[PDB]
Amino acid sequence: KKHRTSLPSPMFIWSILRKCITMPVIFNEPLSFLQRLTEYMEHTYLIHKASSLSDPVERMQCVAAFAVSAVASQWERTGKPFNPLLGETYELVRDDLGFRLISEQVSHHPPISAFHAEGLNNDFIFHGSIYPKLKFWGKSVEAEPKGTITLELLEHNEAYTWTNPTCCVHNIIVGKLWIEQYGNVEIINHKTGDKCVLNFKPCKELHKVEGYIQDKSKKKLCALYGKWTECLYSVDPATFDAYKSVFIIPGSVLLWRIAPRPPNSAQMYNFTSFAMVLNEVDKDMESVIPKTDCRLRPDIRAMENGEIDQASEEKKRLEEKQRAARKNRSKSEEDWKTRWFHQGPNPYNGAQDWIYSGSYWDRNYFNLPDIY
Amino acid sequence: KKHRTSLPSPMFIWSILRKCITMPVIFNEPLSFLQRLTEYMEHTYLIHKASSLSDPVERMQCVAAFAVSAVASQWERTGKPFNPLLGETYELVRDDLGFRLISEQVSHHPPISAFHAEGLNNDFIFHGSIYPKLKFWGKSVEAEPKGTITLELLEHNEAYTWTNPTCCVHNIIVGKLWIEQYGNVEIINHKTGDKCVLNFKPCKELHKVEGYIQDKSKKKLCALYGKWTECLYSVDPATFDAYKSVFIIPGSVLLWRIAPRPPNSAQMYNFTSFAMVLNEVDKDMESVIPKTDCRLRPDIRAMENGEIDQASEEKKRLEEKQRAARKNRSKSEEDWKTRWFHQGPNPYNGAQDWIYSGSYWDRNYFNLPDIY
Amino acid sequence: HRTSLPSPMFSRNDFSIWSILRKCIGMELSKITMPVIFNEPLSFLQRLTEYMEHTYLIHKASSLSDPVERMQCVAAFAVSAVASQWERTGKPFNPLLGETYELVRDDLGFRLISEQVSHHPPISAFHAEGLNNDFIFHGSIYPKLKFWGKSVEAEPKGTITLELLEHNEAYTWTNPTCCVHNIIVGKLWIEQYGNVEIINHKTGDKCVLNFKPCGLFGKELHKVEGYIQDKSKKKLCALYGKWTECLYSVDPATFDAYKVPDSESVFIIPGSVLLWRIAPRPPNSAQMYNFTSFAMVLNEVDKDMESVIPKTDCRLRPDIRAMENGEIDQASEEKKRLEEKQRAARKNRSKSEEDWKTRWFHQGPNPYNGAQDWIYSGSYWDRNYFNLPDIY
Amino acid sequence: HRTSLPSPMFSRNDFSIWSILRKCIGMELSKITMPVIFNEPLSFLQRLTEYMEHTYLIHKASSLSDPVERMQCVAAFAVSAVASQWERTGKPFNPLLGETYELVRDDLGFRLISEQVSHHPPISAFHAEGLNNDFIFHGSIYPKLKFWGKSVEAEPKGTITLELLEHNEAYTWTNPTCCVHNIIVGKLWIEQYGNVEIINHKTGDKCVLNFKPCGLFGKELHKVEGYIQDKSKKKLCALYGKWTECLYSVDPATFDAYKVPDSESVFIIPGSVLLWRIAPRPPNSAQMYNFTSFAMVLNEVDKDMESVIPKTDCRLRPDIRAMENGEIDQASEEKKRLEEKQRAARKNRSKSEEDWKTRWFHQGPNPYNGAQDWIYSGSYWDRNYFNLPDIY
Repeated sequence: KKHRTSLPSPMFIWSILRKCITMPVIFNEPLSFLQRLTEYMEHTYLIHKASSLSDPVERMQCVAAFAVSAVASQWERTGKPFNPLLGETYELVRDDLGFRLISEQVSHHPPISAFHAEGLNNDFIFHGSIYPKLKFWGKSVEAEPKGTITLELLEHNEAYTWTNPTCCVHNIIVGKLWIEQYGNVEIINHKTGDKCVLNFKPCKELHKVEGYIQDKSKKKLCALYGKWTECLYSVDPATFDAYKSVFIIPGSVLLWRIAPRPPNSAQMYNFTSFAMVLNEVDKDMESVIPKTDCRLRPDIRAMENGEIDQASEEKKRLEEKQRAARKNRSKSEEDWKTRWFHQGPNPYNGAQDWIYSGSYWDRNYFNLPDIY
Repeated sequence: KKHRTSLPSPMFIWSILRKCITMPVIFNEPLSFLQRLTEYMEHTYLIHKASSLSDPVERMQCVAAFAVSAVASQWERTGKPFNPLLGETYELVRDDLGFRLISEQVSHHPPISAFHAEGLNNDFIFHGSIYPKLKFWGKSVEAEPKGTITLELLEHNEAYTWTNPTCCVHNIIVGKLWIEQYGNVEIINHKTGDKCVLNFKPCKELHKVEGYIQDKSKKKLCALYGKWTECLYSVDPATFDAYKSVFIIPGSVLLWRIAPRPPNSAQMYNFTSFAMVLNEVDKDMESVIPKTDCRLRPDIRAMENGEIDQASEEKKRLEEKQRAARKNRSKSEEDWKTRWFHQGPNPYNGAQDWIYSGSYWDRNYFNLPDIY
Repeated sequence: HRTSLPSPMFSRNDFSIWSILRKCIGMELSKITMPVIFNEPLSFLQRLTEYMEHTYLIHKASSLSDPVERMQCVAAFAVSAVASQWERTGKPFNPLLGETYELVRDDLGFRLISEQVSHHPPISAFHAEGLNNDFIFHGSIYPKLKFWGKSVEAEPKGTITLELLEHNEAYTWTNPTCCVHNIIVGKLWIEQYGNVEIINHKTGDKCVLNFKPCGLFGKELHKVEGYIQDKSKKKLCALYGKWTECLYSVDPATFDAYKVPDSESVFIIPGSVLLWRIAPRPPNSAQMYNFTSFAMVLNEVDKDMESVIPKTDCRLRPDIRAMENGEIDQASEEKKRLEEKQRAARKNRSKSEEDWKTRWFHQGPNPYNGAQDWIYSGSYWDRNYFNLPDIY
Repeated sequence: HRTSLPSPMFSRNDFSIWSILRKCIGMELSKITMPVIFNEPLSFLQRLTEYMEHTYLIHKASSLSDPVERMQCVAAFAVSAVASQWERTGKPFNPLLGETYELVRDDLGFRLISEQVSHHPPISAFHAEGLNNDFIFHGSIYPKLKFWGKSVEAEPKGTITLELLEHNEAYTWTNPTCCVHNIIVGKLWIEQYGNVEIINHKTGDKCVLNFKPCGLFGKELHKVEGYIQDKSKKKLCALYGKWTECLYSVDPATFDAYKVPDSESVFIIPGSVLLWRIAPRPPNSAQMYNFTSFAMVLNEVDKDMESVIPKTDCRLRPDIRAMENGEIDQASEEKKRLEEKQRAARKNRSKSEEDWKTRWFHQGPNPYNGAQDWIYSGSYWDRNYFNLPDIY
C-alpha cells in the first residue's frame, strides 16, 4: 500500500475576513430628524413680519434674518437626532408663532425628509425637503442638508428659494464634540429679481455670518452681519466696507435675536424652549395625530424617559422591522407610497422637489403605514 | 394651550455597544486537530524497540526517546489545525510502523480529543486524551495539551504515563510566526518505579531538551539531552554533569532522530512525510471508514484542494450546524453520546480519563453522528 | 499613617471614565501613519504637475486671436489637466511642509515650481511659466478628503489661473472632485465630477464644463458636457466627450437637438471638431501604478539635477524613493521617520513660538475673483539657494 | 527620460502585502499604553509588600520549638500573604526598570527593600528582614499575565524564601495564580487557585495548600485545603478554610472523615484550632480601590522619607501620585511620559551597548531548590546612595 508524498494543491481576500468576523442610542438626542427640522420654525415671527412690509428690500432682510434663524438652534446640539423611519410623519401647530408644519420621511435610502409649513392666517407657505448627507471629513463629520427651501409670501405674490449651510461636528473622534456651520447661501426672490448672499464663515470668526442684499441690477443695498448663535444686523454697505459677543457697526439695524433656551438647558440636551415642546404628547393629541407621528415612537419616547437600555433595544427593533419591511416589498413587487408628499417640479428652479399632497389636516386617516 | 418647559428625565454601558455593533481558514492547515494528534505516532518504531528490550532502564530510554519524538514534527507548523467537530473520528493504520489509531472528538466545550493506539502485533497500547488549552500570553499564544498520555508495554506488564509540554506560537500579532515548545515532563514507569524527567527548555537553547532517568530509589542512571527538532541522546550522568546542530558529549548514545519531511515540505505547510498521508482518501477507504472520519470533512478537503473560498464557506457551515445541533439537544433534553470512548478511572493515577469503548475496528457502523 | 487616599477612586458607572478612554485612544490613533501600501511613488506636488502634460494647448491658445477659439483651448486644457486621473487609485504622498517640486521641459515650453505651503490644511501652491514668455499657470490645491460608505472624495479647493500674457487675459477655474469608489471592499475605480466654470476675465467669456457623475447603471461615466458663452450668455460652442479620452466641440443648436463600471462610447455629433485627444498610456501602465509616460518622468533624477535643484525638492524625498525602488518594506519606515521629524520641527517651533516662512510663495488676493490665493515670491530660477529648511 | 520605474508596483493579490500591514500595525499597537483607568495607585513593588501585612505570624513561628507548629505558622503566613487580593481588580502599575520600594514598620518588626530588576520579563525582587534579627523573607515575582475568554491570569513565577534565623531553617514556596474574571464584559471578580507546596528544608516537613478553584455553581470559591506532613509523608495536620478570611487546623484523620459568585461559609470541624483570621477591611475599602488599611499606607509620604529614601523609590513615582491625587486625567499623561523615557533609556543603552546594572540585587542559585533567584546585594540600609538611575 503506497501513500502520497505531496498534497494536491500546494499551499497558498478581505472577503473571508468580512464574511467571517446600528448606532449607540447614547449618542442620540430624543428627537426625530423631522423634529430637528421643525426648529427651522423657531422664529416664524420674522416671516410674519416680512409679510406685513411693503418694501421688498425690507422684506428680504426679514427672510434673510429668518434663514439665519432657522439654523441657529444648533450650537451645542451635539446629539444626533434619530434617523426617521420610512413613513414617519411629524406635525406641529403653534398658535402664537402662527403656523402648522407637517413633515414626512419620504425615503430612507437616501434619508429624505419632506416638510410643509403654512401660516395660520394664510400669509406664507414654507416647504422643501432635506437630505442630510453625512461625510467623515478628517477628525469631524459633515452633515450637509441637501435640498432647496422654498418660502412663499402669499400677500406679495413672491417666493424665495435657498439652501442651508453645512453643519460640521468637530472632535467626533477625540475631544469635546462641538458644532460649526459654514457655507454660502443665496436667497433668490423670484418676483423682484432680488438676491441675498449669506456667507456662514468657517472658524476666530466662529459662527460669523456676513453677507449682503442686491437688486437684480446687482447694486448692493445693505450688508448683513452677525453670528448665527446670536443675531443678525443690516447696515449701509458703504459704512460696512469701511469698518471691518458681536461688533456693532454704527447705524446698524437689529434684524433678529435668537429665541430663548431655558436655564434648565444643558441638563436637557441643550434644547431650546422651542425644542422642549417638539416631542410632547397628551390624551387629546393622541386621538388626532396619525399613527406615524414620531410622538408615538417608542425609542425616542423611552430615551426622553431616561430608559436608555429600553431605548437601544426598541431602536434596533424598528430598524430591523424596517429592513424586513423593505425586503418584503423587494420581493412582493409592492413599492412604497408617500402619504403626504408627491414628487414634482419646483417651478422656481425646475429642480425636482417634494410637493405636499394635501388633505393632512383633514384627519380621517386611512390605511396609514404601520411603522412601529 | 400650555407646553412643557423641561423633559421628564434629565439627560444622562458596554452592553449597548456589545449588542448593537469564526477564524479565517487562511490561518489553518488542512488537518483536523485529531490528525495533528496522530503525528504522535510518527516514530512508533521506538515503541516497538522499547518492547523488545529486557532492561527497563533501556526501555525507559526508548519511551523517553519516543515521548520527545511525538511532539517533534511541530517546528514551523504555524498553521492551526481545524478544531474537530463533536463526533469527528479519525483512524490511521500504518502497516510498516505497526499500529492502528482511532481518535474521536469527545467534547467541544472544552475541545477534548480522545485517542487509542494499538501495535498491530499487540505489543503496546497508547492512549489518552488532549485538550489544547489556548492562552494569549503577551505577543504569543500558548497551547497546552491538557491530559495524561498512557503507554502500556504489554509484553512487560507495565504502563507509562506522562503529559506533553506547552506549545507556544510567537509573533502571532507581528513578525514571522514560529513555534516553541517548553515545559517539564515526568514519565512514570508504574511497575518499576522508574521516573524520567524531560525539561523542554525555553529559549539560545532553542528547542533544548535536557533530562535524566532515575530509579525509584532516586539514583540517576543516565542523562538525556538533545533538541526536539533533531535528536535525543543518553549519556552517563557523571560525564554529562562535567560537560555542559547539537553538542555531542563523549560516549553518548543516539536514542532517536527525527523522521523525514520531504524537500517539497515548505510548499506543503511544512508537513512531514508522515503528515502528508494523514488526510488522504481513496475508493477502497471510503467504503470502510465511518461517516465521521475527517477524511470526509469538506472544508479540510477543499482547503487541501486549494479551494480556500469554498473552504471558509464550508467551515462556517459545519460550525453553524454544530451550534444548531447543540441547541436542539439543549432543548430536546437529549445529551451527546460518545461512540468510541467512555469516561473512567485512569488506574495508574486515579485521574479521570477517556477510555476506548471497543468495537471500532469491527466496522458494521450503526447510527453514527451526521456531522457533515 | 493615613486612613485614606487623598481622593476616592473615580467611578466607571458615571460616564466620566470613557472620555479619558477617548483622550488616550486618540493620542494613539492620530499617531498612526497611513500605510505606504495605499500610496504611489508620487508626491502630491508631483501629481499636481501632471496638469502640465498637455501644455501644447496653452501654446495653441496663445497664438489664436479669436477669443472663443482661445476658450476652446483653455477648456481643452482644463479637461486634459485632470485626464491622467483615470485608474490612479494610489494616493500621492501628502507633501511635507517645506517640500518643493520643480519641473522644466523644453520640449513642452514651460517651467514649473511648486511648494507645499502649509501642512494643516495641506495646501500646495504652484507657479508655471511659458518659456516663450507666453503664459503663467499658477494657483493652489488643497485636497479636501472626505470618506463615506465605500467612497473617498478629494475636493481640490483652490483657484487655478491661466494668464495668456500675449493677450493680456486671464482664465480662472476650479477643478472637479475625484471620487475613489469601493475602498477596502471591492475593486477601486476613479470618477471625476463637478461643475467647472472657466472665465475669461478680459472678454467676459464663460466656459461651463459639467463633469457628469456615474448615475444609475454607470451610463454617464466620465462624460463631460458643457458650452462656451459670451458676456451676454449666448452659447457659441457645445463641448462634450469623456475626460479620459477626448473633447469635441460643436454648434450649440445641434447639441440641444441631440439631448466597476465601463464607459460609453462617444457619439460623434455631425459637425463636431475634435479639440483634444488623450495620448494612450504605455503598456507599462497597469504595472507602473497606472502612470502615463509624463507621470513616469516626474521623480526621475540625475546628479545633474541634484546639484541644481534645491535640497527640498521631493526628488530627494527618501520614502518616495524607497517605494519607487520596490523597497516598500523600507518606505513605510522612511515614511514613519519623516512624519515624526515634521511633528518635532513644528512643536519645536512652538516652544520657540516662531512662525513658519514659505520660501517661494506668499498670500494675497486673486485680482480676478477676490479669493485669497498663493502668489510666487520670485527668485526661484536664480538658484543661489540660501537657508533652506532641512526636511529629510 | 526613463520609460519605467526602477521596479514594478508590488501586488495586492499576492499575500506579500498584508505582512507589511502586519509590520506597520504592530509598530503602532505595542506603542499604545494601557489606560491608567484599569490600574490602581500601587506599583507592583508595593502590591508585593502586602505579603508582609501579617508578619506577626513569622514572629510567632520564630518563637516556637515544635517544627510542625512552626509550619502551621508559615502556612498561615502563606495563606495570609495572598489574602488582600480579594476584590483587587485594579492592576498595580508595572514597575519601571530601576524602580525600588522600601517599607519599614517597627510595629510589625520587619524592614523590606524591593527593586524592579528587569522590564522584559518584568521581575520584582524583594528582601525583608526581621528587626529582632529573626527572619529573612526574600524572593522574586514575575507576574506572567495570560488572557483568554473573559479572564486574565497572573501566574507569579518565583520562589519565595522564609529563613527563620533562630531555627537555622528555611521554607520555600510558590504562590497561587490570581484569576480576574469577566474583564470588559461583566463585573470583575478575583479568584486565587493553584497548589502551593511549602518545604522546611531542615526538617523535611511539607505543607500542601490546594487553593481550590471556583468549580461549577461557585461552590469552592476561595476554599483552601491542605495538610502538613513529615519527611516520611505522614499527615500531622489538616488545614482548611478560605484564603479571604481564615485558616483552621485540625487532626488529619477527622478531616478525611468530613470529606460574580458568593463564597460558602467555613464549616468548623470539631477540634479545629484557628491559626489565622483576616482583619476586616475598613469602610473606606470599596471606595478606596478596595485597599486594606495596610495597603493604604504604602504610597504615603512625608518629607522625612523623601530625604532618607532613594530617588528611585516609587513613592516618588509621578503617575502613581497623579492617580492617587484623583488627577487621573494627568496620570495617563504621566504614564505616557514614563513609558517612553524608559524606552529611550534602553535603546540609548543599545547604541552604546552597555548592560544594565541592578543596584540592590544580583542573580544566583537558590541553595534550597537550585532555582535561579535574586539575591540582595547589601548596603541598602546604609543610605550613602550613589549613582542611582534617573527614572522620573
